[PDB]
Amino acid sequence: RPDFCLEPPYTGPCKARIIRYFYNAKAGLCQTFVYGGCRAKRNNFKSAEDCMRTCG
Amino acid sequence: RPDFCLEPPYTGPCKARIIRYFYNAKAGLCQTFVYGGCRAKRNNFKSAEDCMRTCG
Amino acid sequence: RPDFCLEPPYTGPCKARIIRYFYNAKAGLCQTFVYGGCRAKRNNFKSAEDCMRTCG
Amino acid sequence: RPDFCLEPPYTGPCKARIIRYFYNAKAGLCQTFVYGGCRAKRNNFKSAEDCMRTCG
Amino acid sequence: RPDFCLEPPYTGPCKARIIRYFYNAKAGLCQTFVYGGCRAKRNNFKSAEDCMRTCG
Amino acid sequence: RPDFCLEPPYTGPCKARIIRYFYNAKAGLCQTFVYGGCRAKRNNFKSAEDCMRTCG
Amino acid sequence: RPDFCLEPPYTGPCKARIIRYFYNAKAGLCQTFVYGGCRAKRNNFKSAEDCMRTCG
Amino acid sequence: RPDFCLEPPYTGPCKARIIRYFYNAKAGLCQTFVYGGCRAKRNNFKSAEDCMRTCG
Amino acid sequence: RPDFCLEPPYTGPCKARIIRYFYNAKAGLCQTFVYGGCRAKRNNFKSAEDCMRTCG
Amino acid sequence: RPDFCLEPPYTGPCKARIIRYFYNAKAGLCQTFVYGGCRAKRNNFKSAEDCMRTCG
Repeated sequence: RPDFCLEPPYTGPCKARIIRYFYNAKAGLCQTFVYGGCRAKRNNFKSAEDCMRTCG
Repeated sequence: RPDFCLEPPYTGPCKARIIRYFYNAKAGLCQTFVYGGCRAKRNNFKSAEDCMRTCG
Repeated sequence: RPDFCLEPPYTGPCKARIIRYFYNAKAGLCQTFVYGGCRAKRNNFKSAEDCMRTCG
Repeated sequence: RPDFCLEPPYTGPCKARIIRYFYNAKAGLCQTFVYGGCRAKRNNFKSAEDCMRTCG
Repeated sequence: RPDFCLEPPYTGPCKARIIRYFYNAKAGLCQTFVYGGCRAKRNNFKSAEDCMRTCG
Repeated sequence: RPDFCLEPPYTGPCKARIIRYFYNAKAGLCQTFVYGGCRAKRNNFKSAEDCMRTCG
Repeated sequence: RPDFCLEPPYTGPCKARIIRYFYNAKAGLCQTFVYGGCRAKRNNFKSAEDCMRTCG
Repeated sequence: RPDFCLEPPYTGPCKARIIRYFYNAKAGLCQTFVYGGCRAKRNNFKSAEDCMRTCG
Repeated sequence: RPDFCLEPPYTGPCKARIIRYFYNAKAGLCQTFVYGGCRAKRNNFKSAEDCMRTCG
Repeated sequence: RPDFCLEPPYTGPCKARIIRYFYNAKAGLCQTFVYGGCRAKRNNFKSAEDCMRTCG
């Protein structure tokens, strides 16, 4: 499992309010958080599928 | 019909304005509510189809 | 966890070749399968999010 | 509810494999069916929410 | 065309600003409006094809 | 309305099967047809909204 | 091309902020503008494809 | 406009039948074609806005 | 690669909050940025694939 | 850069023609391949954005 999947989700400094998915290491599944629209870190997925499959 | 299908919709603490679907037991079908983007409860569906079939 | 999440995925008799998601009880996560487009059973989700959240 | 809501789903002659939604009076909910692309009848919805709200 | 197709469009008390279609009986065509995310009335269509097929 | 709104729908030579909208001068509204993927003619719209707005 | 392809883009009175396309008669192509959600005018397309096809 | 915008559209050896846009240098506008799913050449756009902004 | 690929992202003046993609020469890949809705500059892509293929 | 980012794309045994993204290490960016719809390996991304960030 990529180390980056253990990083807290990261909204960044931008205005948008968009759903993205991140791996919650502790709950052990992908959840939703709000993403500003810029300067994404790696635990950030457009698609929940991609999320589970990358950090499952 | 899972228990969670009877809990009221939960916006959550986040500040997004994301349309979602919850099963309305009183009414007997899925309806739209506004989801804040994080900390979702289980009566929350990105897809209306998924909502009617899971809670139908 | 809804009992229906333990049912094998079910393509049905229709022509379409569409991705949908089902809960693989054994692997313990949601995966892709092909859905014919009609006569869905309950372990079938338009959205991977909805899938995890309903059968996680 | 409207009366076209009582018609059976019509795939029509054309060759596309597009998921659409029809009200199924019997089961009392909107379901998926394959629409062929041309010559649709009235019990036929692009959006499941439209179907639940119109024929629900 | 069903009676509700004559109801004026209804935004609702919710906080989203999402595009929906309504049948405008005067002009005799479907048009856009802003729906606020919840408590939609029946003359409210996510898809335009559904609006004109159901009300036009 | 533009004179192109009257010409029949042109599926074209290509092999794809994509739902597109066209103005049905006779029936007075926009209906679906199957576009092939190339050599489109002008009575051909990706969006049903656009079709009614332009040819309605 | 239709005479409506020349009129300026009409954002309108409504509160939404939706990206739409319009024909820029001057620059000779379709550009983006922000539509408000209601009282659209005809130089307004949901699909960029439609815009170039109609006004190009 | 970059040179590749002049390359004719390329379907590829793959088996899908997906709509894409290419700049057609003769006509001087972007148009549709069928891409087969793999080994796209650069004059191949998922979005039309991107095609005309990049090649038009 | 084209030279507009070297420009910095431009949000422009308008108020929408739409994720778009720009090539970031420094990091050597396309990234997200917020586009405002009007007056886009050329290093601006609706689709990430378009961005990677055009400026990759 | 996870190991899986270097495995070749895998269509799988299913018969869908679903566009997806894999990271091409040889080329140094994500490209499209055709995914059969089941039994996906990890170098499979519904979203190009997710692909470039996970394997970039």
